[PDB]
Formats: sequence, structure tokens, C-alpha cells
Amino acid sequence: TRAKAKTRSSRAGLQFPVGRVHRLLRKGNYAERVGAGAPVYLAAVLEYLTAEILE
DNA sequence: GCCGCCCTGGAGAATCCCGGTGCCGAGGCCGCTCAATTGGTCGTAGACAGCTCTAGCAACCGCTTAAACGCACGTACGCGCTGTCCCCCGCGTTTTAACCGCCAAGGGGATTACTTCCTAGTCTCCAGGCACGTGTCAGATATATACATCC
Repeated sequence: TRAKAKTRSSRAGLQFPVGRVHRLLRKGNYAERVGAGAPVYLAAVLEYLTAEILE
């Protein structure tokens, strides 16, 4: 009985994809392990910088 | 009496406005579809605690001595002014090639799918290279002592 799946971006209240950023961090040869909050934080920072330049 | 010239009225055509209908840009909807999500398991990265030894730090001392500082002088150089000439800019005219639109065939390269096999990851065991400490040894250096000599 799986629950209703929701995205990690909606959990973090973001528009940038947390899962895509996590996959690019895991396959980008940056470290052996990637923490859970690191793609959330990096997606938030990227979304903020995009918001500043777009405004 | 006959013919020519000036003044004024109503009907035909051009233009503005509105309604019906067709076409371009964008958004909602649907379908595929693959990558994010969820759930469970497990190994290990890192947090935590503990002991030992070394570096840093605040505030003080004392001594030395070379660097910093202050001052006077002088003169070299930054800067302003003037001349001059030359070279770059503005403009008119002529050329010319960039740009766009065309063949004509062929290869390079990006994808999609598939097959195969070689090579690199992983695991276990072992041994020798690297790091550290030390005994020993030959080259470099300083002086002890003996011989020739000037006054």
C-alpha cells in the first residue's frame, strides 16, 4: 500500500527540481555520498539566483 | 424678337462605422514514458568520548640595535603654455563583395537498437618499499713539533 507520491520540490516549497539536482550530484563525480539536504539547498540557491536575474 | 451670360437648387457618388466570419499565437487536454518516489534492508561514515603531546595566547619583563622618523636643503621632474605640422577625420564618388537564394552529389555525425568481449572493479593474501633510527666510516679542519733562516 504505497502512499501518494509527492515531489521533493513541493516538500521543500521550491520550483527547481530537487530530484534532478540530486541525480546530477550523484552522477557528477563530486563525492562518494550525497546528503539528503544538499540537493534541496542547491536547488533553493539556484532558484534564488534565477529569480534575481529574471526580475 | 432672338441669342448669350450669371445665380441657385436637388440628386448621384465617395467615406466612416458596425457586424459576420476566417486566420495566427497561445493555452488546456491527452497520450507516451522514463525518471522520481516509496518502501525495505544493511553497511559504514561520522559523531562522540578518552588520553597524550605540542602549539598558541594574554600580559608582562629585559637587552640590543637597526630601522623608522623628523628636519633641512637642493634640484630634478611634473606640469603648464606655446608652436607646428601632420595625420586622421569627414565627405563625395566609385567599386565590390557580402548576402540571400539556388543547384548537385556525397560524406560526417547524431540518434536507436543490438551483440560481444576485454578490461577494470573487487576480494584475498603476501611481501617489499618507505619511513624512521642508528652504528660506522672517509673527507675536511685545526694544531704539535721539527728544520732552514735573518738580524
